[PDB]
Amino acid sequence: TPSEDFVVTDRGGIVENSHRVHAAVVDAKGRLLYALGNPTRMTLARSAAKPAQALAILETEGVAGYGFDDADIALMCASHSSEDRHIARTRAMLSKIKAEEADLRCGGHPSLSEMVNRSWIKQDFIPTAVCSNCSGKHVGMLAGARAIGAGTDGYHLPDHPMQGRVKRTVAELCDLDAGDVEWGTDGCNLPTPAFPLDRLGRIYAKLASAADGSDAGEGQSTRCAALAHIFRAMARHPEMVAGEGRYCTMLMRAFDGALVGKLGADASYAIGVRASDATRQLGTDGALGISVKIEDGNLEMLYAVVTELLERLGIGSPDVRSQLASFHHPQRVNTMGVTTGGVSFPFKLRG
Amino acid sequence: IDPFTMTPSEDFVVTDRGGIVENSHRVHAAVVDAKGRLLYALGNPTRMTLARSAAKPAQALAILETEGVAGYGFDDADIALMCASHSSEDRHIARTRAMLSKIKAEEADLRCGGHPSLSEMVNRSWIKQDFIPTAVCSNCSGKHVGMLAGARAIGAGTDGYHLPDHPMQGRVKRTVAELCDLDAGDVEWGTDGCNLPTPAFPLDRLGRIYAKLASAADGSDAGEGQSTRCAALAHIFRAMARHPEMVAGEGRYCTMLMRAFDGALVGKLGADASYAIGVRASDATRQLGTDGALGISVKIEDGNLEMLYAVVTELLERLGIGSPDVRSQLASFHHPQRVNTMGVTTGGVSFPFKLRGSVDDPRLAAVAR
Ligand SMILES: NC(=O)C[C@H](N)C(=O)O
Ligand SMILES: NC(=O)C[C@H](N)C(=O)O
Repeated sequence: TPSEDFVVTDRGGIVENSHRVHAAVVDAKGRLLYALGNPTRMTLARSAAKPAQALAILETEGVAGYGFDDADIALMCASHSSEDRHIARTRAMLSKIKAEEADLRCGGHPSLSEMVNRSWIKQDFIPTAVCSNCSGKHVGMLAGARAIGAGTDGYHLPDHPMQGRVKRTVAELCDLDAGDVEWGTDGCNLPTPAFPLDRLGRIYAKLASAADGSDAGEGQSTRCAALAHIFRAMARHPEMVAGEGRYCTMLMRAFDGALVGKLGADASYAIGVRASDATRQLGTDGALGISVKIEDGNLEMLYAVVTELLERLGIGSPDVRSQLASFHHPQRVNTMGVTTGGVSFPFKLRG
Repeated sequence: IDPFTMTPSEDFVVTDRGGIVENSHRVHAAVVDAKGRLLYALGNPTRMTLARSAAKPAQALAILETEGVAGYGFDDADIALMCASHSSEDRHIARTRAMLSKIKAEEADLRCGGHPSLSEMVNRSWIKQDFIPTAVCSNCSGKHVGMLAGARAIGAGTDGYHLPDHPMQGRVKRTVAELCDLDAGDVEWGTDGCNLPTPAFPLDRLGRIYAKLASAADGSDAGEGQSTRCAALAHIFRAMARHPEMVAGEGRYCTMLMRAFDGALVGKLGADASYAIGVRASDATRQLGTDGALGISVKIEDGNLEMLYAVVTELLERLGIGSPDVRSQLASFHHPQRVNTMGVTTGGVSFPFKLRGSVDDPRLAAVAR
């Protein structure tokens, strides 16, 4: 039943590569509104799960006492580029909980920004724990472990109360039983979840619906309040969520609060869209969630597809979306500056 | 699922994290004999495919068959560079300059452009020095010098040697079609990263080209009288196998593969994850059911290079080509490391594809896809 939905690159009209696309567009309750490919594909959310992990952090008893601010929370939600400012905020968050880099249980890695990495290579810099793109999430989990008086040495271990909280919080936001979320080990060495792709879109529709309810002044549950805070923090500090030149940062800056978006490693993407004229035209009375997976893991194709999807869905104005033109139709020019090909989207959204 | 209803559309290489599927990649492959007969396949063995740099031995043949080129005294290592996607190591740049000197041309005459090195270790050196690579650094620089050489030798004029209407490119186009045994209209052309025309043709015909390279080396080694074309194909095989480090560079798959096999085959990468291998006749080829040389071609549909090298190494194991000792020099490519930032292995690579050729119910259709 799932369609054969591809993004296709060409050289002079000749097919070069093709990439299978899965996508789910869901309403605030998770009802499926549109799809590409298999919208329930079992999928490792990777960093796209970080807002749910941030919720588990913020709901931990005592964490409020550390005084994390909106930018700090954004870093919790981040796959950052390890820019100097991300490292500086990581250290500033460590000081708030009276911890040090040696307490982190994540490891360093080449930067997610090629430009940052080239700067590191030029200076013989070896990245350390504090440079991890997940460093904000790890400081938050350290904070939560310290807050309830758990040991900090193994805050990252599955049998630690902090991961118990994380596991529970992910299943709850997905509206799934414990047994329907699978877990492996992330690149930062935390447990990391897999669940049907549509449930990733459900998380982000719940983020945006919470922001909507907070804007509207309602008897919001504390959990919705915290989801609303996470949404506001990501959209207020999108540079913390990724970095200069990064899709997530340029996307959220372009939309100036109308949505949040977040990358997952190996080419997953999630967007939470606040209710707008666009969502209403799409047939829902509330917020909307979008989740996308490129089957083979290609990031360049992910960003192209996501921006094409936003265009198909009518989300944003043409002028707003044109800020992402370089991601939507990636450059295909050779060493002599000649255009050799392009990218095409032969898929069709099914309602 | 069902082992008795498996299909080419299910030929995948798959990565996992703790057994949970991360990515999956469709595989296409063709294994052919020296006449192009299809012996084994994965996916769609006739997929229209841009050969990219895997066409370079065909381009090198067109260069070497250009009347007058023999006078320049290009040697075996020069020819291997014409066949190369090199790493832009200093020796590759130096040999490019040496070849330019042999034809009395200049770097300014190259019509290819620089790019980040194909080797991460070379590229790191460049980054430290803020070096901007130039034409002479192109991974295709040996091919371009050969094309310049051919243009000069025939009196054609060098300024547009890379353009489709230039005789050197007419010669390339004719030569590719001839080696593929295709009519001109069954080969399509686009423009490569190095700014030359680049061919696309059915994937099996890429294996056919390399089958012919290996077949020519067999005839040469055995002392058979050969056509000028077969003699030239045998020289190209010889050059690549004797100077595999010119064809790629240190740490590169093609180099390690050809060193490991020590003359038994040649192999060559094409950009966006194609691979071609020409295998001299051997006990292994005979057990696979042919009395001559063999060619192999592989394309990963989505273009992932790491998956290409794993698949190609798995395919050699499945074909019984090599020894476990020979192929174990390629172990790092065969099963790519999946180690996280804290030294913990998180997953791995698996090969749920099924070679077809020689078993199933006649009622199982093998729809190439
Ligand atoms: N951006 C990412 O998905 C990072 C991922 N959570 C990792 O640690 O590997
Ligand atoms: N390896 C490759 O295919 C290189 C390709 N011929 C290019 O133009 O760069």
